[PDB]
Amino acid sequence: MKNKQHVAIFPFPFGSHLPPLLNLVLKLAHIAPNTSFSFIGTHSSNAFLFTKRHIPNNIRVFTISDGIPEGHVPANNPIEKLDLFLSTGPDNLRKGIELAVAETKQSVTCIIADAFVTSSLLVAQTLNVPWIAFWPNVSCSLSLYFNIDLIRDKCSKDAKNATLDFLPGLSKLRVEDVPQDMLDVGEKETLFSRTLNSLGVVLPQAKAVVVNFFAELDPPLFVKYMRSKLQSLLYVVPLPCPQLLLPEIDSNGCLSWLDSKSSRSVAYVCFGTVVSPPPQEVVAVAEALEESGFPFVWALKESLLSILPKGFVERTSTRGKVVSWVPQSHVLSHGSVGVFVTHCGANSVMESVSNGVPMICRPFFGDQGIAARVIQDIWEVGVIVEGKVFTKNGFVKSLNLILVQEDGKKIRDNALKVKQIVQDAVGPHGQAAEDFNTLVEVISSS
Ligand SMILES: O=c1c(O)c(-c2ccc(O)cc2)oc2cc(O)cc(O)c12
Repeated sequence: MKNKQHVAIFPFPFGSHLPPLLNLVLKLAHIAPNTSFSFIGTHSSNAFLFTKRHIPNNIRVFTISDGIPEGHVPANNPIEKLDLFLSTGPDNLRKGIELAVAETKQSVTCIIADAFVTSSLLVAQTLNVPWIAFWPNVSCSLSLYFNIDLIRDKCSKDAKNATLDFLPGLSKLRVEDVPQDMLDVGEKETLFSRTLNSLGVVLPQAKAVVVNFFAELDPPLFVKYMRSKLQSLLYVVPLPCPQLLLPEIDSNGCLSWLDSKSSRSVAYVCFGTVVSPPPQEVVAVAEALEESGFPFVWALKESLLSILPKGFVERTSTRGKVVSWVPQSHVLSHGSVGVFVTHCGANSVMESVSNGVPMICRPFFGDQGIAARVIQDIWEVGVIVEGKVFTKNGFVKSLNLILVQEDGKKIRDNALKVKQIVQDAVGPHGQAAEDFNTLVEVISSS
């Protein structure tokens, strides 16, 4: 019989959502070389992933609209382009299906989609194929979408530090950690926020939900709770397969620089590429780093150099590196790095915990607040920066706590324990090995 298995894949076609889904598809394509995988992105998302990159023969890339009509210039805010893409609806997605079917000469048998592309469920239902939702965000935030009314009520009535005890396994989460998007009502609501708020109804319709994380690190009650809500909950190890990686020149000599430093002595600072930090916090970060005296590597966008204190880079040049880019995977795996100062983006956190690096957290956006809370109060492998925003005195205190003080020993010890848990999780007997096989059979059975 001719193999006619054909998986269509819809990323959420924006930055941090792209590599984790390609990573998963690469793994699936390698184990099932007789199966077609059709990756459907926008021109900009395809450029982002596939420019420098060779892909296996059974992965083909197709392009659909980004929802930005020619001539339009989106405002400088991180939600507009998301709304515009989501507004293109299932018909834009079906144009992708058409291209994939025409090239492969095979009807689609299964869809894998980033959970945020909820229109792809309608597409799957129209084709009568299974819909597999992919979750590359903070694993724990899944629970929020099944409890929106309780969360809104508590956030409106209760104290800011009140705990969300109604979420099994997640009683450490607080009102103040909740994504603002899920609370906004009226004019503040966006197509993006409305889409996220529909996840409680959308996700149980998925044949399986695939979580890009380590099941062994999530609270067991949370995992049980999610299993009770979904048809199938599968964890696939988020670590990069070799084909995802693109060999890169360490232009700034980060690793060599780190080689000259003592074990667990260096602060690696990176606060993301999606929301601009308030300039006053950028200044605060610089002042604290300089005053702390600790060695540091700060990955900072070029456009922010002009707001750093005059002479800061020059005065710290003998103990710090302020650079536009670092090979973060390699930096976080370097033994010299003793703390990761982070906005708590999901992939950053994944890399930090898998390498045993404790964190100082300043969540800015989305579910970063959930991640920060899990890091501090559940895993206990870090702290939310003293003050909840970067200040010179507060950040200096957090740096000392984690890097040098005996009071930070528990956190340092916990980071090593969590690293060992991850190492055993990605092993041949971890849950994920079985869950990956389960996913493969869903695709082969479709
Ligand atoms: O996980 C999330 C995520 O990735 C993004 C995002 C925003 C802009 C981008 O360009 C790319 C992603 O927003 C979010 C907003 C939330 O309220 C909750 C979340 O969990 C996310």
